[PDB]
Amino acid sequence: HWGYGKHNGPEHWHKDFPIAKGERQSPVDIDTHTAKYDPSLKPLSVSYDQATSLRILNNGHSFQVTFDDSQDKAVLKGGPLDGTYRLLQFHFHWGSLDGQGSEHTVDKKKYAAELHLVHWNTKYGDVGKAVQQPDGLAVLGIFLKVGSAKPGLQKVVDVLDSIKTEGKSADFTNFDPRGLLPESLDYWTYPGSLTTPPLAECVTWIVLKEPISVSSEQVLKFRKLNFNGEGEPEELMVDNWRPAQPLKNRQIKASFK
Ligand SMILES: NS(=O)(=O)c1ccc(-c2cccc(C=O)c2)cc1
Ligand SMILES: [Zn+2]
Repeated sequence: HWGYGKHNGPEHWHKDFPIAKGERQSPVDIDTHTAKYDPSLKPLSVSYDQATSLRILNNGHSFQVTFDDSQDKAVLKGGPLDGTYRLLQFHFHWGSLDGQGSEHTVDKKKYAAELHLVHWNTKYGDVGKAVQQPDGLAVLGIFLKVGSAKPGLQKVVDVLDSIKTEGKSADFTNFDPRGLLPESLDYWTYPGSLTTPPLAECVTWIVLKEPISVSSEQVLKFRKLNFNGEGEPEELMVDNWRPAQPLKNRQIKASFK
């Protein structure tokens, strides 16, 4: 199946998912000097006060924290978005070393990791329907650099030993994703895609300019996860990022001057 290795990695995905070579693929390099400030972008609204986390899961490509999306509890609105988008899950992409791991890049700079908070447009009723629409999903992307620890990440890090291998999950209730956000909500936005198969062109990307800092100990715990299932040859879950794709006929807009 698809993965991040030499024989099943991003350069192979187009064979099973031809949209991999499409017109609005993600991630992209964000050229900060070419992105244009758009004074018409309304303010971004992150309303996570009523979030209900459910489970944490190793899916063989990342780990994810899942939320109750059966009501408007944790929602993203405003910015470039029309309507209301419910938080379904968050997950990360990271590297084998601190100089790579992010999917988006900024003036070709790679960060150590990237957090994706995945939301779907309630006008389509369920996420499966939303993935079939050009404005079905909104992903809030946040860069991670290594320095000081992020206290709001520690509860995640401390349960990873319980989901080491593909297929494992654990209860992960009462987690507050507000603890993963930087101070500023300044952002870049563009129309793109899922960065893992099926690579559907259904995402409004909102990438925050301000990274969060995490400690070396925190990212080291990400790197102890396994791509493999229990009993199979151990292959560390590292470098689970897709590289930047061609921008093609798109403009990246900035919310800030
Ligand atoms: N990495 S990312 O662009 O944030 C991302 C977010 C959500 C998905 C997703 C959504 C729904 C179904 C599936 C798999 O069938 C994948 C896939 C990729
Ligand atoms: Zn992702």
